[PDB]
Amino acid sequence: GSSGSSGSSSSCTVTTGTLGFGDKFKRPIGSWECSVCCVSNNAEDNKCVSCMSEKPG
Ligand SMILES: [Zn+2]
Repeated sequence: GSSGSSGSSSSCTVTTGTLGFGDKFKRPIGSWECSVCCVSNNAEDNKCVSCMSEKPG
């Protein structure tokens, strides 16, 4: 137990140490899985449809 804040607030993120891709994400070869919304997109489509974000790469 540690004190020093307003109201007990449990966190999930690792303090004093941030990581990336904590888990795996099933994505197709051709198409590309968005990151902001993580919605299916069209390889040819240089943008998203759910968030309309520019395709990475
Ligand atoms: Zn998107």
